[PDB]
Amino acid sequence: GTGVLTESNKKFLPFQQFGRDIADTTDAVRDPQTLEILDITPCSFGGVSV
Amino acid sequence: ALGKLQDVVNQNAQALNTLVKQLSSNFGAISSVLNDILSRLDPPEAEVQIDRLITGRLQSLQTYVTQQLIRAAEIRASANLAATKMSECVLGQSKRVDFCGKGYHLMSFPQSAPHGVVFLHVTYVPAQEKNFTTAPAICHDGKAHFPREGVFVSNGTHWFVTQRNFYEPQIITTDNTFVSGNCDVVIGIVNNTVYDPLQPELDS
Amino acid sequence: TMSLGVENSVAYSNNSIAIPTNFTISVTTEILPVSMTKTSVDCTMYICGDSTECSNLLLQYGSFCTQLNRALTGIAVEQDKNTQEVFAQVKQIYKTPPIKDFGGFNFSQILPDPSKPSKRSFIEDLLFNKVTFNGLTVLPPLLTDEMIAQYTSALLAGTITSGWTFGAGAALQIPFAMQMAYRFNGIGVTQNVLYENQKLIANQFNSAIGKIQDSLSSTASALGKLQDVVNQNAQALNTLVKQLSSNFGAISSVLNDILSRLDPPEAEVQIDRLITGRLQSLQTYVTQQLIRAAEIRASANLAATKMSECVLGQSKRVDFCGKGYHLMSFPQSAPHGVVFLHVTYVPAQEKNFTTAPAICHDGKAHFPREGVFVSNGTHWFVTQRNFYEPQIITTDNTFVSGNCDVVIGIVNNTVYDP
Amino acid sequence: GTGVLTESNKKFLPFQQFGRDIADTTDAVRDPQTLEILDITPCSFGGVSVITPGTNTSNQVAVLYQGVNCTEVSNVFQTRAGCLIGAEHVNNSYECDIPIGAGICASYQTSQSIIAYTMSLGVENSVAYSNNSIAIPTNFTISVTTEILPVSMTKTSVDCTMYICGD
Ligand SMILES: *[C@@H]1O[C@H](CO)[C@@H](O[C@@H]2O[C@H](CO)[C@@H](O)[C@H](O)[C@H]2NC(C)=O)[C@H](O)[C@H]1NC(C)=O
Ligand SMILES: *[C@@H]1O[C@H](CO)[C@@H](O[C@@H]2O[C@H](CO)[C@@H](O)[C@H](O)[C@H]2NC(C)=O)[C@H](O)[C@H]1NC(C)=O
Ligand SMILES: *[C@@H]1O[C@H](CO)[C@@H](O[C@@H]2O[C@H](CO)[C@@H](O)[C@H](O)[C@H]2NC(C)=O)[C@H](O)[C@H]1NC(C)=O
Ligand SMILES: *[C@@H]1O[C@H](CO)[C@@H](O[C@@H]2O[C@H](CO)[C@@H](O)[C@H](O)[C@H]2NC(C)=O)[C@H](O)[C@H]1NC(C)=O
Ligand SMILES: *[C@@H]1O[C@H](CO)[C@@H](O[C@@H]2O[C@H](CO)[C@@H](O)[C@H](O)[C@H]2NC(C)=O)[C@H](O)[C@H]1NC(C)=O
Ligand SMILES: *[C@@H]1O[C@H](CO)[C@@H](O[C@@H]2O[C@H](CO)[C@@H](O)[C@H](O)[C@H]2NC(C)=O)[C@H](O)[C@H]1NC(C)=O
Ligand SMILES: *[C@@H]1O[C@H](CO)[C@@H](O[C@@H]2O[C@H](CO)[C@@H](O)[C@H](O)[C@H]2NC(C)=O)[C@H](O)[C@H]1NC(C)=O
Ligand SMILES: *[C@@H]1O[C@H](CO)[C@@H](O)[C@H](O)[C@H]1NC(C)=O
Ligand SMILES: *[C@@H]1O[C@H](CO)[C@@H](O)[C@H](O)[C@H]1NC(C)=O
Ligand SMILES: *[C@@H]1O[C@H](CO)[C@@H](O)[C@H](O)[C@H]1NC(C)=O
Ligand SMILES: *[C@@H]1O[C@H](CO)[C@@H](O)[C@H](O)[C@H]1NC(C)=O
Ligand SMILES: *[C@@H]1O[C@H](CO)[C@@H](O)[C@H](O)[C@H]1NC(C)=O
Ligand SMILES: *[C@@H]1O[C@H](CO)[C@@H](O)[C@H](O)[C@H]1NC(C)=O
Ligand SMILES: *[C@@H]1O[C@H](CO)[C@@H](O)[C@H](O)[C@H]1NC(C)=O
Ligand SMILES: *[C@@H]1O[C@H](CO)[C@@H](O)[C@H](O)[C@H]1NC(C)=O
Repeated sequence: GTGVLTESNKKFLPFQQFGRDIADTTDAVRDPQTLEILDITPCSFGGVSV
Repeated sequence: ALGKLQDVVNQNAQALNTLVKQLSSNFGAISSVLNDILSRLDPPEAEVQIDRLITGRLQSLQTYVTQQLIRAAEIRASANLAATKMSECVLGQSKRVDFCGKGYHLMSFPQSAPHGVVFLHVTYVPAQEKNFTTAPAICHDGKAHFPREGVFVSNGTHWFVTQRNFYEPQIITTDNTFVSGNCDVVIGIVNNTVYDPLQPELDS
Repeated sequence: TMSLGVENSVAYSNNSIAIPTNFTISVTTEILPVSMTKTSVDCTMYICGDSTECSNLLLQYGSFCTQLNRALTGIAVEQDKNTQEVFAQVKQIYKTPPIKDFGGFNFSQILPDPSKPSKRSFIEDLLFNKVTFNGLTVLPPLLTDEMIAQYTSALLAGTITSGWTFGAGAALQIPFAMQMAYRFNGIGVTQNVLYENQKLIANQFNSAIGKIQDSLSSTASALGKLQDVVNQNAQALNTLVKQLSSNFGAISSVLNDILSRLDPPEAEVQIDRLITGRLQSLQTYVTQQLIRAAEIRASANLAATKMSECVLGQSKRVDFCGKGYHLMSFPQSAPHGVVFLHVTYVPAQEKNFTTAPAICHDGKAHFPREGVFVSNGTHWFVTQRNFYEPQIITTDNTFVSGNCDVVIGIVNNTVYDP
Repeated sequence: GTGVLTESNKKFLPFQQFGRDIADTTDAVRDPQTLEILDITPCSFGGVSVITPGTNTSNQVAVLYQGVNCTEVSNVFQTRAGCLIGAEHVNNSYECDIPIGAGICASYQTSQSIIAYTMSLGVENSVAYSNNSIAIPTNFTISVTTEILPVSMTKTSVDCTMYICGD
C-alpha cells in the first residue's frame, strides 16, 4: 500500500496483525520486526482549482 | 422530529459507504486489488482482470453519481419549498391553507439546522365553540339586511352580528348591515330590529 | 397549420368597461396521479432464478442487488407516504347528517352510497370502473380503496357541513348556503348575489355535477393521466420480464440450459454475460423507476397542496383550483390518483358601460370605496366589479380625496348625501 | 427446471410439445412417455418481513410471508399482504403502528403480545349540521408548530481516476 505511517495508541490484541476501518480499508498495521502498531493515513490529495 | 435531516445525512453516508465497499469486489476479476494483480501477473494476462475491475468500478461510480443526481433533485425541490416558505411564511403572512402550519398563519421564524431550516410556524387556532342559531339576512321594514362583515347569530332570543372567527356579538344597526331586496327571495330570512344610530340623535 | 384558438379584438377605450350581469357555476375536473404500484423486484431471483452457481457468481458484484432492493423499497414506502399526504389530511372522520338540507345543492352523486358495500360515491365508482413471478412482486398499498374513500368522504363531509373551518381547527358547522355566501365574498361578489340567486346557483351546480357524470360515463380520455401512469409501470415491468429472454452474447438465455450443457468452468463464462446483461437491465429499470417516482412524488405534493388549498380552503391563486374564481372543491378518490371537482364562478352576459375613475362634486373628487363607477348613457351608478348591480352614488358608496384638477377622466355628477 | 407438475387441460395440438408463457417460459410440457399435458408452476416463493416491536421493548417477532396463502407456506392470519405468523388478530381498531399492508397494521400490546388489526383512520365525528345552526369560536390558541425542511446535502467530489485506478 501507499501511505503515511505514524505512531498509534491503538490497543491491538496479541493475535491481531492489522486493523481495518468501517469500510474495510486498512487503517493500522503491526510491524513484524518490532511488535508496534502504526496508523496508516492516505497521502494527502485534493482538487487543484484555479 | 429531526428525522428529515438525519435521514438525508444517513442516505449520503450510506451511498458513500456503498461506494467504498464496492472497491473490495472482484467484479469477475481474479482479485479486488489492482496492486496484487499487477505484482503477480504480467501485463498481457493482467489487462483482462484490470478491465473487469475497471468496468465494475466505473459502473459503481456511475450508479453512485446517478443516484446522487436523483437525490439532489429531491433536495433542490425541498430547498425550493423552503425558499418559498421563507418568502411567504417569514417575509409575509400566507393565506394558503396549511402552507405555514395548521391554523390561520400569523408569522414564522427561521432557525438554521444542519443542512436544513426549521420554521417556527405561529398560527391562530379557534378554541371554544358555541352553538347559535344563524340567519342569512334580516327583515326590517320590508328590506333585507345582510352583514357587511360578519354573521347574524342568536343566543336564543336576541339577534347580534358577530365576526366569523371570534364570537364578539354586537347589536345589529345599519352600520353593521347593508340592504338588498324586499324579503321575498331570501331562504331563511328572519324578522328582527335593525337599530338606527341617527334616530336617537335626531330625537335629542 | 394549427390554429391557436380564435381571434378577438377587445373593445378597449379609455372610458368603457364591460361588466357581467350574470354568471355560471362551473364544475371542472382535475385528475392528479398520487401513487404508483409498489412493485419490488427480487434482484437475486430475477438475475439468477434458482441457480446456486449464478448466485455465487453474482456475489462477486458486491451490493448491487442490496442497493437495488433498497431503492425499490424506498419507492414503495414513498408511494404510501404520497397517499397519506394527499388523503390523510383530516384529523377525524366526519359524516354528513342524515338530513341533507344543503340549500338545494345536491351532493348525492359525490356523497358516499350506503347501498354499495364500499363507502364509495357514484362518481368515484365511475372513475374506478374506467381506470383499469420472476422475483417481481407487487406489494398492496397500506390504505385500501375503501379507506381512501372513507378519507375523501370525511373530507367531503367536513367541507359541506363546516366550510374551511375544519382545515384550520375544529369543524364548526355553518349552513351550506351561508358557507356559499362566504365563498362568494371570497371572490369579490357580495352575499346578496348568492342569497337572491340561491335557487339558480344551486341548479347550476347540480346541472354541472350531472354533466360531470355524463362526461365521465361517455369519454374515458379524462383519466388519461392516471391510466398513463398505469401503462408506464406495466410497460416497464413487461420490458423487464422480456429482457430475461436475451442472450446478451451467451449461448442461451436459459440458466438451466447453460448449466445442463456446460461444465462449471465453461458455464460461468456465459453465466457472467447473462448476469451482466440482466443486472444492467435491472439497473435501467430501477433508475427509470426512481425518476418516475420522483415525478409521482411531485404530482402527489401538488395533490396534497390542492387538497389543502382548494378543499380545505378557498384559493385566491389564479387557475390553481380551476378556471374562474374558485368557490370550493371536492376530492374524489381514483385508482392511484385523486380527482378534484373544482367549483368556480365564471362571470357571464357582460355589457358595456361608460366608466369614470372619479366623480367631481362640490369641487372635491370622489372614488368608490368598493366598486366601479358606470353609466348606462345618462345616469351614473357605482356597481360591484364582478356582477352588475348599480347603486345610486352616495357618500357611503364613495370617499373623497382632493380637488378635480388632478384626476384624468374624472366626470361631473351628484353624490347624493344620505 | 424445478416446479410443481399439475395435470392441465391445455388444448395442445398433436404436434406441440411445450407451451411457453407470454414471458417465453415453458408453462406446460407434454410428458414424453404418456402423451399428457402437465402444467409447470414454480415452487412457492415470496418475501419474508419481520414485524418487531423493538428489541428494547421485546424480542417477540411476527413474520409476514408476503403474498403466499397460509395453506402454501402458532397464531396465523391470512392478510391480503400475505400470511402473518405470530400476530394475534384483533377486532378492535387502533392507529397504525407497524404498517403491514392492505389496511392492516401490527402493534405490541397487552402477557403482552403482537396484535394485527385493521387500522382506524381517526375518530368518527358527525358534525352537528343544521340549516340554521352555526358554531362560532369564543376563544383561541396561539400554536407554534415546527416544520423541518432539508436545504442542502454534503458536497462530495470523487476523483474518478483515483477511485477506479488508485495509484
Ligand atoms: C342573550 O343576550 C342578551 C343580550 O346580550 C341577554 O339580554 C340581557 O341579559 C342580561 C343577563 O344575562 C341582562 O342583565 C340584560 O338586562 C339583558 N338585556 C336585554 C336587552 O335583554 C339575554 O339574556 C341573552 N339570552 C340568553 C338565552 O343567553
Ligand atoms: C316577518 O314580519 C312580516 C311583517 O312584519 C310578516 O309578514 C306577514 O305574514 C303573514 C303571514 O304570511 C301575513 O298574514 C301578514 O299580512 C304579513 N304582514 C305584512 C305586513 O306583510 C312575516 O310573516 C314575518 N316572518 C316570519 C318568518 O314570521
Ligand atoms: C342568468 O343566466 C341564467 C342561465 O345561466 C338564466 O336562467 C335561465 O333563464 C331562462 C329564461 O328565464 C330559462 O329558460 C332557463 O331555464 C334558466 N336557466 C336556469 C339554469 O335557471 C337567468 O335568467 C339569467 N338572469 C339574468 C338576469 O340574465
Ligand atoms: C340528487 O340527484 C339525484 C340524481 O341526479 C336524484 O336521484 C334521482 O331522484 C329521482 C326522484 O326525485 C329518481 O327518479 C331518479 O331515479 C334518481 N336518480 C338517481 C341516480 O338516484 C336525487 O333525488 C337528487 N336529490 C334530491 C334531494 O332531489
Ligand atoms: C339608465 O338607468 C336609469 C336608472 O334605472 C334609467 O332611469 C330610469 O328609467 C326608467 C325606465 O327605464 C324610468 O321609469 C325611471 O323613471 C328612470 N329614473 C330616473 C331617475 O330617471 C335610465 O332610463 C337609463 N338610461 C338608459 C339610456 O338606459
Ligand atoms: C364640471 O363642473 C365644473 C364646475 O361645476 C366645471 O368647471 C368649469 O369649467 C369651465 C371651463 O373650464 C369654466 O369656465 C368654469 O368657470 C368652471 N366652473 C367653476 C365653478 O370653476 C367643469 O368644466 C365641469 N367638467 C366637465 C367635464 O364638464
Ligand atoms: C381563553 O383561553 C385561555 C387559555 O387558553 C384562558 O386563560 C386561562 O384562564 C384560566 C381562568 O381564568 C386560568 O386559570 C389560566 O391560567 C388561563 N390560561 C392562560 C394561558 O392564560 C381564558 O380565560 C379563556 N377566555 C375565555 C373568555 O374563555
Ligand atoms: C527482531 O530483532 C530486533 C533486533 O534488531 C528486535 O528488536 C525485534 O524485537 C526482533 N523481532 C522479533 C524477534 O520478532
Ligand atoms: C351543538 O348542538 C349539537 C346538537 O346535539 C351538539 O351535538 C353539539 O355538541 C353542540 N355544539 C356545542 C359546541 O355545544
Ligand atoms: C330548515 O330545514 C327544516 C327541515 O329540515 C325546515 O322545516 C325549516 O323551515 C328550515 N329552516 C330554514 C331557516 O331554512
Ligand atoms: C361594446 O361595443 C363595441 C363597439 O364596437 C362592440 O363591438 C361590443 O360587442 C360591445 N360589447 C357588447 C357586450 O355588446
Ligand atoms: C380618451 O382618448 C380620447 C382620444 O383617444 C380623448 O379625446 C379623450 O379625452 C380620452 N378620455 C379620457 C377619459 O381620458
Ligand atoms: C412408450 O412411449 C410411447 C410414446 O410416448 C407411449 O405411447 C408408450 O405408452 C410408452 N410405453 C412405455 C413402456 O412407457
Ligand atoms: C388458500 O387456499 C384455500 C384452499 O383452496 C382456499 O380456500 C383459500 O381461499 C385460499 N386463500 C387465499 C388467500 O388464496
Ligand atoms: C371478530 O368479529 C367477528 C364478527 O364480528 C367474529 O366472527 C370473529 O370471531 C371475531 N374475532 C375475534 C378474534 O374475536
